Amino acid sequence: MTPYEDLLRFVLETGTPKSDRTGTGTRSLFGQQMRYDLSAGFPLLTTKKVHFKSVAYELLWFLRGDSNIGWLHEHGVTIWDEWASDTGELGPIYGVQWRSWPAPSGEHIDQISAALDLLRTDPDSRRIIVSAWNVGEIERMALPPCHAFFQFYVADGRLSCQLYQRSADLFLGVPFNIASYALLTHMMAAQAGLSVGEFIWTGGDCHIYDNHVEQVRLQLSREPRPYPKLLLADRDSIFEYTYEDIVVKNYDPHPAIKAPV
Amino acid sequence: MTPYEDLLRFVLETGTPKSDRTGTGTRSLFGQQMRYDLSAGFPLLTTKKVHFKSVAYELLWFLRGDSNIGWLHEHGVTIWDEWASDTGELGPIYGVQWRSWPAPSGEHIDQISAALDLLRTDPDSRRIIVSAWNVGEIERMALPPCHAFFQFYVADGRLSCQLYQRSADLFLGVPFNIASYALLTHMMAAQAGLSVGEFIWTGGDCHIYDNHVEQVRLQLSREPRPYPKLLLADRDSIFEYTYEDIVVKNYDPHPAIKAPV
Ligand SMILES: Cc1nc(=O)c2cc(CN(C)c3ccc(C(=O)N[C@@H](CCC(=O)O)C(=O)O)s3)ccc2[nH]1
Ligand SMILES: Cc1nc(=O)c2cc(CN(C)c3ccc(C(=O)N[C@@H](CCC(=O)O)C(=O)O)s3)ccc2[nH]1
Ligand SMILES: O=c1ccn([C@H]2C[C@H](O)[C@@H](COP(=O)(O)O)O2)c(=O)[nH]1
Ligand SMILES: O=c1ccn([C@H]2C[C@H](O)[C@@H](COP(=O)(O)O)O2)c(=O)[nH]1
Repeated sequence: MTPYEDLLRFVLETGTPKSDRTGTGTRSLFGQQMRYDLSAGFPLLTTKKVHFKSVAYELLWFLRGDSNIGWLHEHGVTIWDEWASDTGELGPIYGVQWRSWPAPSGEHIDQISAALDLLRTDPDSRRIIVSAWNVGEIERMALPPCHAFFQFYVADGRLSCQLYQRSADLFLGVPFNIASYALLTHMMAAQAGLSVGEFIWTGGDCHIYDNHVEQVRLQLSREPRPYPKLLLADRDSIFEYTYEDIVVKNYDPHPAIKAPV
Repeated sequence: MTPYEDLLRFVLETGTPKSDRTGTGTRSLFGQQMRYDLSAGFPLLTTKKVHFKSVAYELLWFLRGDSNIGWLHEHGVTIWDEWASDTGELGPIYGVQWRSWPAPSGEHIDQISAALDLLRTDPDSRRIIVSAWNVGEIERMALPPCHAFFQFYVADGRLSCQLYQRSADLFLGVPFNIASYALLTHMMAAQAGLSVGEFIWTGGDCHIYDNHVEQVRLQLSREPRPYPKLLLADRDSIFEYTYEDIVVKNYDPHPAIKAPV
């Protein structure tokens, strides 16, 4: 099962050429979908070595509800550095919205706690939603959210998660996004007393940048290997997980493929 | 091409039995997709008669930005009456968020105009989004938004739209939802000087209500007929469309199937 490589190949082969905000140029398709059965393995890609350390810390960073790169920086993760101000600020991005979405009333809404609370007390709910798409605050963000909106689902004790990603840099960002949300689903499941089901990735603008074509063709020439296995130490709260509470067992990827400068 | 009936059949056959809010009981799948090529035909189902008039007035009502069933009632449409207050108020639902999302600055954001603007001046944008999922105002709503979040995409002068529908009553709601978004996509296309492309329907919790099983089987037993054609009169503004402007040519459906008591 290689949902990601399948999609990458599909877009490489049938994507429409298309200009963009960065001026780099892309090939693109709209409304494409991936499904991983998380009970079958953790979807950290094996066709190139993915820097999980940065994935994990970025997610922990989101869960803290930080808007400033400082903490990410202290753990050696520089993926957000370009976009920060000189004081480190990114604006009310992902984590700020996840943890403290400002309602007109002056209350800040912790969507992550709310979601977990629903998984525990009313798992059949069709409203277990977290949205980072705060129409009123987009303009103050350094970048509008790419992974914008996500929903949980429970069936026979198993937790599934679907993410709507409006904009999908397939080579660079997407491998991070998949691992991030699979990790999140594990954490949420652990905290809710559920086992993991499916992760469904639904994308809007799914693109390959014109300057990643060689890197992509190389990746598609590689034979996929067994997915690794995710383990988590026990914690009282999702907000108490640390990097050290996470282990990825039997991760055996093909070599890393550097992003073009 | 029958994405709706296929999905309907698929949930009936392989969906998991599942309790719900209304107490009715459902059979359910998570994360299912339908695609329609809008250039091939207007996806008003033919396997049963769909009250398009209700569909069109509802959409015009959203576009007006109304929170009160009034304008709808006056036009012989009753689908929201049951959820309204004594004053006929639904709180800040679809239309209010579409036309006037409250930002923390006090400003009110007309998402419909902002999307149209992007379609006209920056059609390559990957940020052409409209969201009804306003976390801070959900509690004030009669019902949380089902069709929650949608995005536009342009390629080769062709406009596509993807809808994220967090919750979908497959028998009753979804046939309206499909028509409604296909209709809006035509309006946006005309207003931006684009032709129509794909409507992609992405669902969260997709369910058949226990009390709809017999009606579902009837619908599945019928052979589909050609889709009708949408004919939209010229207007210089999306907000100036009227019901009279909206014509459905050659709609030849099987008989209506009433929603059981
Ligand atoms: C065009 C574009 N594509 C992106 O994926 C993107 C991602 C972020 C933040 N983010 C979500 C990122 C996820 C992965 C990144 C990247 O640098 N990947 C290297 C990792 C190098 C390292 O940290 O060891 C790699 O995977 O090759 S950056 C900000 C602007 C963007 N702009
Ligand atoms: C459990 C549930 N299922 C729904 O489909 C639903 C729909 C609305 C509002 N709305 C989005 C509706 C779309 C279609 C409707 C329905 O009654 N249709 C009948 C004809 C009624 C009419 O034409 O006025 C039909 O389709 O057979 S109602 C509010 C709460 C709900 N609650
Ligand atoms: O977590 C992320 C953050 C950014 N991007 C990519 C998608 C786009 O190529 C670009 C964002 O730019 P716009 O879509 O807003 O133009 O970065 C991702 O794929 N995942
Ligand atoms: O345009 C709409 C409005 C409502 N619903 C259905 C979905 C659910 O069955 C119900 C809403 O109930 P909850 O998902 O919030 O429990 O109404 C739709 O299918 N389409």
